[PDB]
Amino acid sequence: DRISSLPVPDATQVPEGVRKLWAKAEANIGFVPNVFRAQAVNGEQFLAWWNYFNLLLNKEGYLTNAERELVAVVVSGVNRCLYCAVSHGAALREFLGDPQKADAVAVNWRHADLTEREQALAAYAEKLTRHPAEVTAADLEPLRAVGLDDHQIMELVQVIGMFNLTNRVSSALGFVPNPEYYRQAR
Amino acid sequence: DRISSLPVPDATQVPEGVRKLWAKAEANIGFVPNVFRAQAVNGEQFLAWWNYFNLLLNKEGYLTNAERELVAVVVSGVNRCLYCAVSHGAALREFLGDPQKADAVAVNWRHADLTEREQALAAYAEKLTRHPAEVTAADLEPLRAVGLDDHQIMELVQVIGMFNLTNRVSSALGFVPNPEYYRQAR
Amino acid sequence: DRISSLPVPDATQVPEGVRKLWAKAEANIGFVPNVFRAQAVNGEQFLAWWNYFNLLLNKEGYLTNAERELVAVVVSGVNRCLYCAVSHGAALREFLGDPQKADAVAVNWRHADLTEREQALAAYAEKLTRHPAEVTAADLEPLRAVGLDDHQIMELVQVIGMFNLTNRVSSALGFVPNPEYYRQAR
Amino acid sequence: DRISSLPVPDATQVPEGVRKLWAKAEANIGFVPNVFRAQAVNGEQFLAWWNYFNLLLNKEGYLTNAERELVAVVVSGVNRCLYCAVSHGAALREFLGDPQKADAVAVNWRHADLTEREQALAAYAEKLTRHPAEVTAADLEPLRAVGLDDHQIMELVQVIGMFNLTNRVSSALGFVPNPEYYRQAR
Amino acid sequence: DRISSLPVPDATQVPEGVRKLWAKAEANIGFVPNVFRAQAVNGEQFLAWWNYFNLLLNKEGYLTNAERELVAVVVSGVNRCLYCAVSHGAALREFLGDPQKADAVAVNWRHADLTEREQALAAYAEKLTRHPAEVTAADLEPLRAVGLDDHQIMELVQVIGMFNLTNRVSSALGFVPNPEYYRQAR
Amino acid sequence: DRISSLPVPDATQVPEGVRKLWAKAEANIGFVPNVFRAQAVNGEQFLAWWNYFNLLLNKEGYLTNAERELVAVVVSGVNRCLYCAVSHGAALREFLGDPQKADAVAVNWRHADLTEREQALAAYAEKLTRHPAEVTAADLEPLRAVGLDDHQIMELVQVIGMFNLTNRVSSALGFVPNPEYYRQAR
Repeated sequence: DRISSLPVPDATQVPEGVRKLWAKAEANIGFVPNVFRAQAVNGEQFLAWWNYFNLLLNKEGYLTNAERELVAVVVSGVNRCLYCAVSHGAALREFLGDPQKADAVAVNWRHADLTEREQALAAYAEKLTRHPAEVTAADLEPLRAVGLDDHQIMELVQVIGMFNLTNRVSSALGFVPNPEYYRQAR
Repeated sequence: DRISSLPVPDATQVPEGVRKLWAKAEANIGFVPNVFRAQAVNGEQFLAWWNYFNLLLNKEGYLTNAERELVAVVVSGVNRCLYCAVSHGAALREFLGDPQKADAVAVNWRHADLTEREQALAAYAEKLTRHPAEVTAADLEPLRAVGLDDHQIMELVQVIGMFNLTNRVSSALGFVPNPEYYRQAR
Repeated sequence: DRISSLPVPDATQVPEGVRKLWAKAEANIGFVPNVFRAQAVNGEQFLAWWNYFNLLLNKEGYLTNAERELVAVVVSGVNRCLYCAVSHGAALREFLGDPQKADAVAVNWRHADLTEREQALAAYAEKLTRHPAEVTAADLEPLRAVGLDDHQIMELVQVIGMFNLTNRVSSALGFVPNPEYYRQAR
Repeated sequence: DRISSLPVPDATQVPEGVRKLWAKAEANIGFVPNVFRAQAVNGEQFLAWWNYFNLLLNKEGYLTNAERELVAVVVSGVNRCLYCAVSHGAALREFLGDPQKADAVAVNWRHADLTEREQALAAYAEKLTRHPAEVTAADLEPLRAVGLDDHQIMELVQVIGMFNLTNRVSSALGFVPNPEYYRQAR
Repeated sequence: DRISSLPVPDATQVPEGVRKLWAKAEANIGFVPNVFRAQAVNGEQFLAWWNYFNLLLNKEGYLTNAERELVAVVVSGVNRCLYCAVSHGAALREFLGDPQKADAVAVNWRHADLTEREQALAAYAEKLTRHPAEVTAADLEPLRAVGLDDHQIMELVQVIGMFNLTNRVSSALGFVPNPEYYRQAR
Repeated sequence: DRISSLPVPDATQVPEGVRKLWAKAEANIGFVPNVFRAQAVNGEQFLAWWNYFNLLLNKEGYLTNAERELVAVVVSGVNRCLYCAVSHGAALREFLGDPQKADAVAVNWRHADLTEREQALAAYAEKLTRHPAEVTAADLEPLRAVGLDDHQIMELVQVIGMFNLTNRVSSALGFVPNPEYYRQAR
C-alpha cells in the first residue's frame, strides 16, 4: 500500500528530529501522519518546513484553529489535493464540532451557511489560490471590515500561501493520507 | 515611499533575530531586502519562514542555485508577482551570468533556448503552478529522464511550492522590490 | 431551516404523484430527500425529471450502480455542487462498501487508486464536464479499451450529462442535502 | 454519411414509442430528427429523456418558446455543440421571426440587441453554463427584477441544465444535425 | 440604427481614399460594409489597415480564399465576435459553395467533417487564438504534414493574427454587420 | 544562432522596401531588428504589415509613444511573447525614462504604481486581450473618464489588437529579439 510516488525513508535514514516527531505523534494520536514519513526524503528541509508549518497552523497566533482549518479546507478543495483535504477536513470537523459544516466547506463554502467573517476568509482564500495575479490592496478591505487586523491578515495570507505550497508538494508526490483521518471527528 | 500594503515594523517592533538579519543583509549585499521589513509584521512566523526559505533556496541542497532560480523565475512569471519576479530575476542573472537568458525565462521559458534539463524543470514548474489538480506520477518521468534523483525531485517540488507561497504573500500584501534588484547583474 | 432559495411547496401544493414519491422514500430510506420537496416547485416537470433520473441512475441499466455513482461523485466534485456531492457521496460509499475510497474520489480520482476501468470512467467524466467543446470520437477509444460497449457508452454520456443538469439546478437554487447523507455508509 | 459515433439502431431495434415518434416527425415536419435515431441506442432511456425534454421545451409551461430557445442557443453556443446549435438555431429563428437576431445570439448575445429581460436570461444561462460553482442566491435577484416568478426560475434553471445535458450527449457521440435545420426559417 | 459604439464619420469626415473605397464596395457588392464607416474614425490608420487586410485576405497569396475564410470563421467563433463571424461566414459559404459546412465550422470545426488539411488549419487557428503562450515549433509539424510550405505557414499565422486584431477592434467598438451578410450564399 | 522557426530570407530574396528598411535601421539604431528579416518571408505582406504597424506605433497619432508602449508591454506580458516583450520593453524604458517602472509593468501593471489614466489603459488592454467575448460598450466608459476621446479610443483598440496580432505571429514562428534590446535604455 504505497503512500508516496518516491521511496519513503526508514528510521535509519532520517534525522533525530523526524524520529522524535514520529514517536510523539504515535503516543499522542495513535498513528504517524504519512506526510512525516513521505516528506522526510530531504531531512533537514523537512524539519525546517515542519518548524514553520507547526508554528503557523498548530501553535498560538492570531487566527483560531477553526479559522485556520477553514482556510486549509477551502484551498485544498480548490486545488483538489487529497492528502491535505482529508487531513485538514478531520481537523476542521474537530475544531468546528460540526462534521456536516466541515464537509460542506470541502465542497463549496458558498453553500455551507458560514458567518460573514467565515465567508470573507473563504472568499479571499479561494481568490488568492485561483487568481494570485489579480489580488490587490482593495481585497484587504473586506477582511478589515469583518474585523481582521494587520497581524491577522499577515497570518491569513501565510496560511493560504502555505496550503498552496503543501497542496503542490502532496499532489506532485502522490502523498496518501492515513485511514484514521477519514474516520476522525465523525 | 510605500513598500507594503500593511504597516511596516521598525527596529523596535521586530524581534532581535530580525534585526540581526537586517544587519547581515546590509553587510553582505549592501542593503536590507524590503521583504525582511514588510513581512516581519508577525515576527516569529517571519523567522520560521526565513529559516526554511534560506535553507531551501540559498544553502547547499540537491539542485544548483541556477536551477532553483530558474524555477523561481518561471513560477513568479506565471503568477505575475512583482517582488519575486524582480528579486529572483536578479538572482538568476547572477547565477547564469547571462542577463538576456534570465530576461527571456521571465517572459516564456519555451522561447529562451534552454537545455533539455532546464526545459524539463521549467515545464514542470509551470504545470505544478497552474494545474496542481492534474499532476500525476507520470509527470515525474521526464524529470528522471534529465537525471533528477529522488532528493532532487523532493527539493524541486518544495521550490515550486515555496514560490506559490511567496508569490501569494507578496502579491496579497503589495510588497515592493528594492530598486537595486532591477540593476543587479546587468 | 432553509432547504432552497425558492419557496418549497407543501403536500397541498404538489401533485399526488409527488406525495406518493415522498411516502415511498420515507418507507424505503427513512426520510424524504430534500430535492423531492425543493424541486417540486413545477410539479409535472419534476415528475418527468424523476422518471428519467430514476431510470438512468437507480434502475437496472448497462453500468453498475457503483460505476454510475463514481461518475456522479467526479462530476459533482468538479462542479462543486453541495447537494449532489453529499447525497451521491453517500450512495458511492454504500455501493463500494469503502468510505475512504469514495471520499478520495470526491477530492481527486487521480489520487484514489482506482482500477483501470474506473480511471477511464472518471477521466472521461471530468473531461466531458469541463471541456464539452473538445471531446471527440477519439475519446471513446479508452472506454472501449476497458470493455465498455455501445450501450454502456450511451448510458455513461447520459449520466455525465445528467449530473451537469442536476449540479446546475441544485446549485442555482441552493438545494441543501439532508443531514442523513453525511452519516450514511460511514 | 454518418450521423453518430455509435451504431444507429434500425426500426427493428427500437421500441414502439421511438418508431411512433419517427412517424410523427416525418408526417408533421417532413423529416426525422437525427437525435431520435442516434440517441435511441438505449430505447427506454431515450423515451424517458424525450418525455422530460418534450415537456420542458415543447409543451406549455412558464416560459415562452422564444425564451426557451434563446437559452438553448446561448448554452449551445457557449458549449459549441453542433447538433444543438443548429437545431435550436432553427427553432429560435422560427419563434423570433427574425433570423438575423437568432444568428447574432448564436455568436454573442451581448451584441444581439436584446431586451432587458432577454439579456438577463442570456447572461444567467451563460454564467450557470460556464461557472456552476460560482452561482449563488444573489444571481436570482436580476431574474426577479425582469419579472420572473418562482415557476419561471424553476423552469429556466432546468432548461439551462438540460442543454448542459444535451450538449454533452450530442458532442460526446458526434451527433449530426439534419440538413433541413440549416435552411429552416431563413 | 446604430452600427458602432463610437460616432460614425460621414463622407465629409473621412479622407478621399475612404470615399473611393465606399464607391468601389457599392459597385462590387451592392452595399458599403459597415466596418468601412465605423472603423474610419481615424482615417489614415483605417486606410493602412485596409491595405494590409485586403492584401492578406482578398488578394492572391499562398492560401486559398476558402482556406483563409475557414481560419477567419474558426477564430471569430472562438472569440465570439459578431461582425467578423457574420461577414466571414458569408465569405466562407461563398467560397465553399456549402452553407451547411460553413455553418458547422462556425460552431465547432471538430464536428464539421473537414478534410485532414482543413482540420490541421482549424486546430492550429484555435490553439494560436486561445493559447498563444503555449505554441511552439512542434505545432508547425502537422501543418507541414498536410503540405503547407514556409510561405503558406507565414500567411496562416498572419491570418490568425489578423482575426485576433479585427475580432478585438470590432467587439471593443460594437461594430454591427450589414443585414446582407446573414442572407448571402444561402 | 536561430532567429526564427522558418528560413530567413537573404538580401536577394526580399523586395527593395525591405532592404531599404534594413539599411535605415542599421544607420539609425546600429542594428537590424530581427523581425524585419524573419517576418520578410512573404515580402509584400510584410511591407503592408510594416506600413500599418509603423503608422500606428511610431508615427504621430492620438496616443503618445509612452501610452502606446505601455499597452504593448501589458499585452505582450499577458500573452508571454518574447520578441514583443523584450523589444517593446526597451521602447517603454526609453519613453518613460524609468527602467524600473517599465520592468514592473512587464510583470504586473497592478503593482507598478501607475497613474489613473495609465491604470485605465493597462486594465482595458488586459481585458480585451484575455476576454474579447466579454467586452462591451460599458468598458469604454472608464476610458472616457480618464479623458480619452473617440480618436484616442479608436487608436487604443487598434494598438491592443495589433499586439494580439504580433504576439501571435512572433510566438508561432519563434522570433528571437536582438541582444541590443535587452540592454537598451537601462
